[PDB]
Amino acid sequence: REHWATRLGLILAMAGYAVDLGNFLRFPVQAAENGGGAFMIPYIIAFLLVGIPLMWIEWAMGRYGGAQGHGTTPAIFYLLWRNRFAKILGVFGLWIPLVVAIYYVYIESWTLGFAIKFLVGLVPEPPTDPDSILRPFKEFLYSYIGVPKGDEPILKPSLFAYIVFLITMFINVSILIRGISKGIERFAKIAMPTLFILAVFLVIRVFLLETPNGTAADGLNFLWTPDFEKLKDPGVWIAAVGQIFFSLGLGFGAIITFASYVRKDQDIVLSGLTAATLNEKAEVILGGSISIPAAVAFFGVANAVAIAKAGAFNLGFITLPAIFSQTAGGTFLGFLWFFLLFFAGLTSSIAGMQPMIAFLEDELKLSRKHAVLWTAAIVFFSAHLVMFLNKSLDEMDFWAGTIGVVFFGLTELIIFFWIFGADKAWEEINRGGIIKVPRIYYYVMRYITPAFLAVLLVVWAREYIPKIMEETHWTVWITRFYIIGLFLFLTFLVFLAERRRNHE
Ligand SMILES: CNCC[C@H](Oc1cccc2ccccc12)c1cccs1
Ligand SMILES: CCCCCCCCO[C@@H]1O[C@H](CO)[C@@H](O)[C@H](O)[C@H]1O
Ligand SMILES: CCCCCCCCO[C@@H]1O[C@H](CO)[C@@H](O)[C@H](O)[C@H]1O
Ligand SMILES: CCCCCCCCO[C@@H]1O[C@H](CO)[C@@H](O)[C@H](O)[C@H]1O
Ligand code: NA
Ligand code: NA
Repeated sequence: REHWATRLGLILAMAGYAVDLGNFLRFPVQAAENGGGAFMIPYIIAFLLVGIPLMWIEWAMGRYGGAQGHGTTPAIFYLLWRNRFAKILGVFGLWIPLVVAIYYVYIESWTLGFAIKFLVGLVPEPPTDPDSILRPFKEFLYSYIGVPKGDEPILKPSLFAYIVFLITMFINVSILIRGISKGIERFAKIAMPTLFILAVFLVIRVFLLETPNGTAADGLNFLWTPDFEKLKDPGVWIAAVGQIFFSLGLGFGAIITFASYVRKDQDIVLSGLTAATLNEKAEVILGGSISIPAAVAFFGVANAVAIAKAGAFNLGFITLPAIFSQTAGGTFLGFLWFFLLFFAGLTSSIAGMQPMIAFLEDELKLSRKHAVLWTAAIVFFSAHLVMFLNKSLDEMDFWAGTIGVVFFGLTELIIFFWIFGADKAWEEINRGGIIKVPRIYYYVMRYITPAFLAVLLVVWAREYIPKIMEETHWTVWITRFYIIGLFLFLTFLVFLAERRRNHE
C-alpha cells in the first residue's frame, strides 16, 4: 500500500482538503449574519465538541482500514461491524464524494475560467451607482454559466466554460494519476504555500483600500463587533455546528481515505489536530480579512448587512469582481483572487475523488492509471447534467452535500464508538500518538458528539426536506433519478468486489 512520504506532506494534504472556497466566502458571511465576533463562542465550542472529535475518529477509521489494505467505507465499516447492512451503509461513504465531484469540479472550473479572463482582460469594465457596477458582472457570470433567460430549466454554458472544465479535469487527473506521495503529497507542498502567499498579499492589498464610502477597517469592524443577543437563537448554534462540520469536510469519506495511507503506528492525534488548526486559521484570519472588508470598504458599512445577506456566492463571483474593476490594478487583483479560489478548490477536489480511486484499486484491483481514468470518465460524463440542467447542482448539493454528510457523520460515530466498541475505538485513536487524547473526550465522542449531529440532522430534515420535496420544479426528479442510480451502480460494484474476493 502507498504511504504518505513525510509528516509535513500528510498535514498539508489534509489541510488542503479542508481549506476550500468556504473558508474565504462562506465563513465570513456566516459570522456576520450570526453575531459577528460573538459567533466565535459557539464556533470554538462546536470545534471542541464536534469537529475535532469526529476528525480524530475518521483518521482512526482510515488508518485502521489502511492497515488491512482498505481505504473506503464499504470495506472499513464491514471490518468494524461484520454485517451486510454495514456494507450498504458504507456505500454512502463512496456515493457522497462521487456526487459532490460531479458538481464541485465544475464550480472549480469557473474560478480558473475567471482567472484567465481577468489575466487577459476579457472582463467587463463599468460604468456611479452600485447596480450600475454590479450588473455587468452579474451578466458576465450568467453568460459564462448560461443561466436561463427564459422559462426552460435549460442552462447554456459558454464554449469557454466547457473547455475550461475539460482543462480542469485534465489538471485533476495529472495530479491523481501520479498517486499519493508523488502526486497529491507533492502538489500539497506547492499549493499550500502558494495559497498562503496569495492570501497574505490579498489581505495586505485590501487593508490599503480606501474609498469615499469607507475603508477596510470599517469592514473588519462590522464583521467582528459582537452581537451577543443572537446567541439566544438556537439557529446560531446550529449555524456554528454546521459551519464547523462543513469547514473540516467531515462526513465526506475523503478524510478516511487519506488516513488509510498513514502507516499503522504513525501518529494521527497531533497530526489531525494540526491540520484542523491550519484550516481554522486560514478560515478566520485569512478568509475574514479579504472578502467582507473589501466589500464594506467600497460600498460602505451601510450596505454591510445587505452584502452579507446576498450570500457567499454573490460576494465572490459578482461583488468582488465588480469592486476589482473599480480599483487600481484590480484586473490583476481579480486574477489573484480567482487563482486563490482555484487552488483552494483543486486541493479539495483531488482529495474528494481519491475515495473512488481507492475503491477501484483496493477492492476491484484496478491499476492506478485505470482507476483514475475511469473515475474521471464518470465524473466528466455525469457533470453534463450539472452543466445543462438548471438547479441540478442544488439538488446534488442538498442530498449528498448537506443531508447525506451529516447523516454519514453520525453513522461513523455509531459504528465506530458504539458497535465496534468504544474501548477498542479509543485505543485505535491513541495508538502511536505523539500526544494522547484527553480522557474527557471519551464521553464527548460517545454521547455529546452524536447528540449534536442528531440535533443538526433532525432540525435540517424538518426544515428543508418538506420545501425541497414540495416546492421545487419537476426537473429535480431527473437529478434524483440519476444519483439514486449511481448509488445502485456502486452497490453493484461493492457486490462484485465481495464476489471477486470469494473466488480468490
Ligand atoms: C472542507 N473542504 C472540503 C470541501 C468538500 O470537498 C469535497 C468533498 C467530498 C468529495 C469531493 C469531490 C470533489 C471535489 C470536492 C469534494 C466540499 C465540496 C463542496 C461542498 S463540501
Ligand atoms: C452528443 C454530443 C453532445 C456533446 C455535449 C457537449 C456539447 C458542448 O457544449 C458546448 O457547451 C455549451 C453548450 O451549452 C456551449 O459551450 C457550446 O455551444 C457547446 O460547444
Ligand atoms: C421523468 C421526470 C418525471 C418527474 C415528474 C414527476 C412529477 C414531479 O412533480 C413535482 O415534483 C416536485 C419535486 O418533488 C414538487 O416540488 C412539485 O410540487 C411537483 O409538482
Ligand atoms: C425519473 C422518474 C422519476 C419518478 C417520478 C417520481 C414520482 C413522484 O410522485 C409525486 O407526485 C406527487 C403528487 O403530489 C407530487 O407532489 C410530486 O410530483 C411527486 O413526489
Ligand atoms: Na474549511
Ligand atoms: Na482545498
